[PDB]
Amino acid sequence: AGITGTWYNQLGSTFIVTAGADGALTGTYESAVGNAESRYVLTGRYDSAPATDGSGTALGWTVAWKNNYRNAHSATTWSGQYVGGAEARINTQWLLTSGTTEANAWKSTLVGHDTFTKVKP
Amino acid sequence: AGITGTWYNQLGSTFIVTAGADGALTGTYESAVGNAESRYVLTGRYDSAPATDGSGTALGWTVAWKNNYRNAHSATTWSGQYVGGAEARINTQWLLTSGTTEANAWKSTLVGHDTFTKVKP
Repeated sequence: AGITGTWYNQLGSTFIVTAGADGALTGTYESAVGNAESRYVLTGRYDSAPATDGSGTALGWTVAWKNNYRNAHSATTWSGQYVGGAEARINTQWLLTSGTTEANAWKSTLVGHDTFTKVKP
Repeated sequence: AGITGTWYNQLGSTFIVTAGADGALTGTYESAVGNAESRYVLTGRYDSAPATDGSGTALGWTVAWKNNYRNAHSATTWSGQYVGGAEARINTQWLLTSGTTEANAWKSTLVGHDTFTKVKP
């Protein structure tokens, strides 16, 4: 039990993460949607000493959508919390910002929400 | 890439970041006064091969609000783009998620926007 492991979101993406003792998140992300192919590097942070009152564990991570196969000139950040239990879950909201000209910057950012489970839905 | 260095927002915060050749963002996020109790690890990713058509450079990073002195049980992710030139800027939107119980999860996430400059206010 814990954050370290392989997770899947509701759209079939694969989030392979390690939670280090120092609060570091590392691993790879593979998206089933969008301008993306194969695995991408992710890095992020999580609360390594969460509250003991029943609250979830806050965390966030970033993927820049460049790898050896494609470059979408964009990056997604997921912000959320880990919730333990017999059906562990990470609930997130995300922002996907593209590199744009100034005239197009107003429409540079998509917003959404992803839920991750260790059992693929 | 023009990203490595010290950046300042509109509300008295500062971060020092190194943009690695591979796409890594690493550094420290802190307050204007710069005391140790206000400093936190920052980690993220950026597009290390941006477009050459005048578009910005997509990037994102996370700070979990725990250091050796305090812990807010929360984390912010900034998603945005770097725009170069004599008045360089990092223009972001952010999500700040707190660890909560399930009953309070509906109100776990704040949203906002931050612009960063290289010039100390």
